[PDB]
Amino acid sequence: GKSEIAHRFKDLGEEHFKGLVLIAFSQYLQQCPFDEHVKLVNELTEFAKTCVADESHAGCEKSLHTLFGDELCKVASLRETVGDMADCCEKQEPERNECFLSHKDDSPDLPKLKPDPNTLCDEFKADEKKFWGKYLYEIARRHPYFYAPELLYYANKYNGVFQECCQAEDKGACVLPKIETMREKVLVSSARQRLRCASIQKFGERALKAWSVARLSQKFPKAEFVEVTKLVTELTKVHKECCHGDLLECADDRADLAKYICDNQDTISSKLKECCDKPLLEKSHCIAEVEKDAVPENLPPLTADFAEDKDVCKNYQEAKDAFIGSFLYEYSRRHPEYAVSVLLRLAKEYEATLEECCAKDDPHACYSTVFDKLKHLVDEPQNLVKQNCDQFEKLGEYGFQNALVVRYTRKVPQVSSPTLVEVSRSLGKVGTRCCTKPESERMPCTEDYLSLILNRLCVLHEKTPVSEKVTKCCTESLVNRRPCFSALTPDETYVPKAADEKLFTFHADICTAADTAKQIKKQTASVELLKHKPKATEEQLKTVMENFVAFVDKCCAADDKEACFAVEGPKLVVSTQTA
Repeated sequence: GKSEIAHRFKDLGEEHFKGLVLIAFSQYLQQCPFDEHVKLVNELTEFAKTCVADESHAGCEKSLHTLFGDELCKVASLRETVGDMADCCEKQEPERNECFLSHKDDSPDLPKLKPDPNTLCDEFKADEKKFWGKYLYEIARRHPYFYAPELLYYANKYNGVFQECCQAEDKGACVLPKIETMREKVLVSSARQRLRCASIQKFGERALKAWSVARLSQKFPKAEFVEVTKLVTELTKVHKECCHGDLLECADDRADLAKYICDNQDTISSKLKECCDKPLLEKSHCIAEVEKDAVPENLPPLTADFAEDKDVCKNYQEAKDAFIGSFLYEYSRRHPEYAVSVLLRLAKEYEATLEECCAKDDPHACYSTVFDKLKHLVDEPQNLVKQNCDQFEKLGEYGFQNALVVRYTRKVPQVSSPTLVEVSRSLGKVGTRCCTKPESERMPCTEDYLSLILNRLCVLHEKTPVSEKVTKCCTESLVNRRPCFSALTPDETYVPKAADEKLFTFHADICTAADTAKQIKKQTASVELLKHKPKATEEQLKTVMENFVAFVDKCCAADDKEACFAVEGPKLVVSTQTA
């Protein structure tokens, strides 16, 4: 309408508006205290209500970015506190939002929130709205690129948990297992949305548009290309809006897309009956995780249109992106077992083949073989998953994680020891997730989770570029990232770190930590060992690692740090003896 704040408030409703505004403020101004934020959401919400009352209340006409910008800037200590974002207050309307958005911290040094069952449950009975707000503020401040509409679903789910478990005598019993499941789901959606955001910022809307085509074409295999093009344009709008920090418009357009899908359900998928009889936020979430419908029976062979047809060249030249769009759609619909990443890589490779062949004379010769050429791209991933998965069966999660740490520290030896231990740990957890699965679904889960883990590596490394090899793999292409990292060979030009007792000296306290924490400490030492000696043999690293479990077991077993000092040093002295 005339006033966008009015339009958005009538469409979203006070409750969702207030939450979405808090999620926005919390995501941009990530360090400020919760109560300061609530004071601001309140004022903007009052302004919103004032607009819907009279659509001329001096200022109602401004853009949503002028309004949010203005309020954000009036936060004194934007310079003191969150810091150089205060520089950005100076600028005018387009530049203002862009600089603020650039000042999003993906690894904010904010506390890890330990849940306290009873305290939390009392905080709920006090005021439920505040409790819902604190959940939002907390997850948004720690994951600055979260899908605003989904954070709202997750918060409704958190309120539901406390509804059930607070009335229960044993609070932690109920709360702790349920909250931990939800935290895992929340962390995966953050990573997934950070991948969509990184795709739009670095690789273009073409890349988000093409991942959408694949995702949507796999899941909705009956949809004709017309409808998938419709959905992809509307879904890409939503992702582009959430990634740019236009959270109010993200939610309105996501809601509108779900209304659409549910209304046009006969054409889109037979599995959407259950999802579309639910309430607003749960409908949109249920639609995103829906069962891939059945591949329509008697679909042509893919060779027909994209290889054997004689006029392939004409068609591609006529309308490049529609043709390469149709390849992704037709291929993704026929192969629901491939991962989206592999499908996108197969389409990139078809684009390449077509360019080469389409310039050269006798293009039909060139292009008929395109499918045999593309078999390679499907096979390499399948061989990786078999090989790695075989290794996880032999070693267990911690054994697998440890051997992953040795592989990737040999490869990209310059990445911070804390980030090497985080990616290695997350990659070994892809053994638990993905390697006990039906063969059909193994490739989707592995390649999809690997992409999220590798995008985290890439995001964390962009902050402090240290390894040239990582920068090359993360900047080249989004789809070719996992293939690029698996192709990286042990670096024969890394000048070792240096013998340093400080990193390898294990003090007691290991014998008392949380087990997850004990694992990380011990894995952190593996990375430092590999950096002092890049040129070790596995046989030697076996000798060293068996000896270290001796020191931890022997020491912890016994009576003190005393031993954890007398004998540490000897192990250092034996490790050094060889490795």
